Amino acid sequence: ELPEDPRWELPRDRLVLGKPLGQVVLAEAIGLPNRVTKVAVKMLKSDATEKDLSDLISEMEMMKMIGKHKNIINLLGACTQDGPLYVIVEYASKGNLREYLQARRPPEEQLSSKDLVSCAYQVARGMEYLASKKCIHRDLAARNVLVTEDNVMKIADFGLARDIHHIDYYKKTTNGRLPVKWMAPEALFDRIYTHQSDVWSFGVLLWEIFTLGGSPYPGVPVEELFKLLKEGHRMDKPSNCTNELYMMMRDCWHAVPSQRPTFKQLVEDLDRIVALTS
Amino acid sequence: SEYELPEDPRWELPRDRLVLGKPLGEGAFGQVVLAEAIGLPNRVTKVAVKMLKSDATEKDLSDLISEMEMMKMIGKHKNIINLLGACTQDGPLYVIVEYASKGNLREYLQARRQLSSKDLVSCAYQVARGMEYLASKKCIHRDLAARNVLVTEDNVMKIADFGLADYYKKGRLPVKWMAPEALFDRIYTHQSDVWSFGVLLWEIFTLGGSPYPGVPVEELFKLLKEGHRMDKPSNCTNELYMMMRDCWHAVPSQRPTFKQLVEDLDRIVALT
Repeated sequence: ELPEDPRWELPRDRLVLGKPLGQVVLAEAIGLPNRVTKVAVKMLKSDATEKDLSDLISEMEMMKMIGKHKNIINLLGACTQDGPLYVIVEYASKGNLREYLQARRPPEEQLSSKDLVSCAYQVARGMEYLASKKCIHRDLAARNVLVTEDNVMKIADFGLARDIHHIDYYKKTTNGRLPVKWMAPEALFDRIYTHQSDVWSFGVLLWEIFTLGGSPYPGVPVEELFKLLKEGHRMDKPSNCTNELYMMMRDCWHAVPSQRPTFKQLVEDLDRIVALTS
Repeated sequence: SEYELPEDPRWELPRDRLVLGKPLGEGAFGQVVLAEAIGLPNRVTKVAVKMLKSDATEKDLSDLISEMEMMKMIGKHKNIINLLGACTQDGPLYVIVEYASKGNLREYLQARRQLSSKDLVSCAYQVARGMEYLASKKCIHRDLAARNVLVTEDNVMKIADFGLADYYKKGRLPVKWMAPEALFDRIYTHQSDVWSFGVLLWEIFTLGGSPYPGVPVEELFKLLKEGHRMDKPSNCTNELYMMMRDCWHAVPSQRPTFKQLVEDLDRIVALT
């Protein structure tokens, strides 16, 4: 059924499947000849539909088109013949960014201010590459940034298939948060997604970094969030965050999409700030 | 109180010695107007006059009288709105209190978003002192918030509505200042006031910030149960934040007393 692609195919016997990561399982790839590499393997569930199959294929195809970058979860290979489709991608042993930040809050080693700004920089770089490749994430948040054993930030789920005109606004994340809290007003209210709306989301992610995994608008339900947005509300400055970095967040949250900085600009600014950060 | 109220020579002021002025505020069935009092002996003092609205009932009268009497029992203090007199005979009851030209603390703070770090800590010290006094006088405020702290022309903080006789009545929600036991176990104590003071401290350091914006009552209840605490404001020392966190201790007996808070705030103001 699936078309062969010599560019990415890995023999099934080269993939030693292991512990479920989240369907995604950790595995060891032999070769990719006598070396194993820990990798993450994406596959469908037993009750997956043909639509589910198509979405997994689309994501893999999208990853192929987009190409590689140090700050995104990269495609490593695939098992598409005679068996379940396996989409092999990079493994991030330290989990998502939200978790990573929370685990390092003071009463695991505390992150320095430079560490925090560097985290933001890497994310902005991953996004800068994605935007250059014509990709709009649509759900940029710390939950969607994974951290490798070497502390490299990698944007995940950038090629995910999603029907925006079918998003359940009242649906929560696994951690119990509302994804609508990362959406630009034009994406939320008008269903218009752009690189500009991704920048707004990046502003929220910046906030998450400086609050060390903080939850935006705690206790605020969908309906109330709509009202806050309509009224032009902006979250307060996290303590232990410079006015400069807060200004950046506020610029990312400009009501006018055309007035927000681009990821290219953000990368340059963050590059500047990191170097100047203690 | 239908035909005449009891007389108290000690506080009575002749109506001719009081010229009513512009209204300062309307409430449920109460009205407050600015006025000029003469000889509280030929000098005029700008004062605030609390009276009933034309639609008030006997119960409302009882409530205004109970408040005046409480003010009498409590006595005077620099950081509370003090009773200056009353017109109880031959006409509407007027409870004359100190006037605070700079409005409530919330508005005072926002209008100056310019106070120094010492000014902000000083504000908290003054409020805690007013409260330490009220607490020494057995008075439990039950709604201590920046909105209930008035500021005089000389920038003196004065606790208001401490003698006053629906979780969804706002456009902020007062339940957001309530201690858990007071909100859940309807238990009001001097320590529940301490929790409220912590939220007031937060208001001071955010310069009139709105606690829990967009958070409805039901959601607050959930946040409270989860042990959720508001984040440390920017431009707030970890010490002052720990004080807030202290005031927000789940066990009321573990929260500091206003006497402690006054001592600490006295110390911090100096080191600021």
